[PDB]
Amino acid sequence: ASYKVNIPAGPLWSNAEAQQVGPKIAAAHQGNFTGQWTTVVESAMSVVEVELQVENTGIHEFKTDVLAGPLWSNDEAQKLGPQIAASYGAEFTGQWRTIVEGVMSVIQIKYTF
Amino acid sequence: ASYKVNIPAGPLWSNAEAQQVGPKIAAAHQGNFTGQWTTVVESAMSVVEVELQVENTGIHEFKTDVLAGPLWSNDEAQKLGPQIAASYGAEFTGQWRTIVEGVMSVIQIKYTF
Ligand SMILES: CC(=O)N[C@@H]1[C@@H](O)[C@H](O[C@@H]2O[C@H](CO)[C@@H](O[C@@H]3O[C@H](CO[C@H]4O[C@H](CO)[C@@H](O)[C@H](O)[C@@H]4O)[C@@H](O)[C@H](O[C@H]4O[C@H](CO)[C@@H](O)[C@H](O)[C@@H]4O)[C@@H]3O)[C@H](O)[C@H]2NC(C)=O)[C@@H](CO)O[C@H]1O
Ligand SMILES: CC(=O)N[C@@H]1[C@@H](O)[C@H](O[C@@H]2O[C@H](CO)[C@@H](O[C@@H]3O[C@H](CO[C@H]4O[C@H](CO)[C@@H](O)[C@H](O)[C@@H]4O)[C@@H](O)[C@H](O[C@H]4O[C@H](CO)[C@@H](O)[C@H](O)[C@@H]4O)[C@@H]3O)[C@H](O)[C@H]2NC(C)=O)[C@@H](CO)O[C@H]1O
Ligand SMILES: CC(=O)N[C@@H]1[C@@H](O)[C@H](O[C@@H]2O[C@H](CO)[C@@H](O[C@@H]3O[C@H](CO[C@H]4O[C@H](CO)[C@@H](O)[C@H](O)[C@@H]4O)[C@@H](O)[C@H](O[C@H]4O[C@H](CO)[C@@H](O)[C@H](O)[C@@H]4O)[C@@H]3O)[C@H](O)[C@H]2NC(C)=O)[C@@H](CO)O[C@H]1O
Ligand SMILES: CC(=O)N[C@@H]1[C@@H](O)[C@H](O[C@@H]2O[C@H](CO)[C@@H](O[C@@H]3O[C@H](CO[C@H]4O[C@H](CO)[C@@H](O)[C@H](O)[C@@H]4O)[C@@H](O)[C@H](O[C@H]4O[C@H](CO)[C@@H](O)[C@H](O)[C@@H]4O)[C@@H]3O)[C@H](O)[C@H]2NC(C)=O)[C@@H](CO)O[C@H]1O
Repeated sequence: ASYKVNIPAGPLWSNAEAQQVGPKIAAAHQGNFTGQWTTVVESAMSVVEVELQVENTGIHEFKTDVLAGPLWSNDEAQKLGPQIAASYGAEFTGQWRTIVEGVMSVIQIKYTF
Repeated sequence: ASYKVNIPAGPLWSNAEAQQVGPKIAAAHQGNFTGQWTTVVESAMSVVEVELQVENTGIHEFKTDVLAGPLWSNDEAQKLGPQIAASYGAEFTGQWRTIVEGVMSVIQIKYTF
């Protein structure tokens, strides 16, 4: 199954640029550029519509840490981790850590491609 | 300046749950949940509207690697890196590498929060 969402691309100055960059942004997020896009902040930010898969499959995997906002306990981290990982189109491994006390934590995610 | 995009949150089964989960997804992406959300794939995926900043500012930073899709050369990576990093709400550091020949590459991004 698939769905669509707009993904930031930084400022895009013309449709010609957007049509060429959109596919690259989509590939980075394991999706497909739909061709639709728009500038959301004049001369500062544009977004591209990307079709994503509900479930990413494949024989390869890559693990890394991404921002998860502040997580105050392992209990909270184990509960929210799966959903935060899903927001990155990945899975939560269960590993995580606060990188700045009282400010920010990160969760380890696993990409499948 | 701020702009909005819908961010995946995995399946959300009720507004009651979405109102509790949306803020957490938003925080992980350095944004604010607006309260608006919707299921895009019945019983499988929902998205939450998040207000993002054109430029993420703050006194802290965090570097990490994320998927960039396959990058075929340093010339291409240096050209697309900034835009791919922007799609993650971060900056490109210039460092990158292919993790699976002919299939996937990753770029190092720098979050500021
Ligand atoms: C950062 C910055 O300020 N840059 C601006 C540039 O944005 C601007 O160039 C124009 O940018 C607009 C978007 O902001 C372009 O209009 C959008 O075009 C895309 C693509 O549409 C084409 O391709 C599709 C797929 O092939 C076709 O289906 C479609 O028919 C077209 O052939 C559309 O997806 C957008 O539509 C969405 O957004 C608009 C709102 O913007 C909604 O109304 C729609 O319902 C839909 O949701 C836009 O139509 C425009 O083409 C760009 N112009 C040129 C000449 O490239 C640039 C020049 O003004 O200025 C920079 O500063
Ligand atoms: C925003 C803020 O300030 N919040 C803090 C809270 O962070 C803090 O709660 C503790 O937070 C730390 C992380 O900073 C927790 O420790 C980490 O736990 C995870 C999860 O480990 C469990 O689950 C895994 C999966 O099931 C199991 O494999 C594992 O055995 C555990 O059961 C680990 O992934 C981390 O370990 C990794 O990272 C560290 C650091 O790089 C490495 O050294 C390790 O080798 C490993 O790679 C940590 O162990 C800790 O559990 C939290 N404590 C509690 C009680 O919940 C809170 C309290 O201090 O204060 C808030 O303010
Ligand atoms: C995985 C799965 O299948 N899950 C489904 C659940 O989705 C479903 O529960 C309903 O889900 C729908 C969305 O899919 C909910 O409707 C949306 O509600 C949000 C929130 O709206 C409230 O909160 C806002 C902020 O406080 C207020 O402004 C607003 O007035 C409400 O109080 C809205 O943001 C959505 O609106 C957007 O999307 C719709 C399309 O869905 C557009 O038409 C709108 O224009 C807008 O863009 C929706 O209105 C609904 O509330 C959920 N129902 C309940 C009872 O929780 C559940 C039951 O049907 O079944 C699960 O399986
Ligand atoms: C999908 C696919 O198969 N594509 C491959 C291409 O990858 C391949 O092109 C080469 O790709 C490698 C990466 O896999 C390139 O090497 C990396 O380059 C970046 C950038 O380095 C430059 O820029 C930095 C910033 O300006 C400078 O600091 C640096 O000095 C350079 O000027 C580096 O960040 C990488 O370094 C990391 O990885 C290596 C290897 O793991 C570590 O040793 C380092 O410590 C660090 O962690 C790499 O050095 C390489 O430049 C690409 N080659 C060319 C000619 O573009 C292509 C050709 O082989 O084939 C495709 O199929």
